[PDB]
Amino acid sequence: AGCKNFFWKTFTSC
Repeated sequence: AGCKNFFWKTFTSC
């Protein structure tokens, strides 16, 4: 549920 790639920095995100 934690860290969701994309919709962040085109990366692992989180």
